[PDB]
Amino acid sequence: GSSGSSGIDKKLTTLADLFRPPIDLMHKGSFETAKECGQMQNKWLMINIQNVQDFACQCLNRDVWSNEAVKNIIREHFIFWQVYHDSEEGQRYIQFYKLGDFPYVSILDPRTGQKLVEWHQLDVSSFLDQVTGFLGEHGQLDGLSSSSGPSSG
Repeated sequence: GSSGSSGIDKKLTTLADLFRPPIDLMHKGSFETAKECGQMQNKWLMINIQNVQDFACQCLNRDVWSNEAVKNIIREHFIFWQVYHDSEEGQRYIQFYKLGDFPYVSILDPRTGQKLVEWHQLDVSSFLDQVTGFLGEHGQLDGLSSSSGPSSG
């Protein structure tokens, strides 16, 4: 390793209001960042692919995603990142794991980038069980500790 070029760039929005949806959940339309953040934030990376046809998604988006808990978790615990196949990001992602069916949900590591788990069909009960089990079994990334939320009881 002769030399290592570094280029950090900060990105955020000052102006905000109801007129606009809760971007906090919807991550940027970038792949690099998704994995990147995982490091700094030290959180898991959750990928979500949805074919142009929302016929299959509409099903999950009903209770699966609709679940405020699932969104709050996938946004907090993991990094909410979804992209259509038609788009470029989606096209590539396919070759990555040689995707073919849909929907397609999996948990990748923002540190190593190696598929740890793979699930074809998710559910309100299943999704949670699996996720929760992984969070408690493995645990959030390692690094700096940050106290979130006050103490009760």
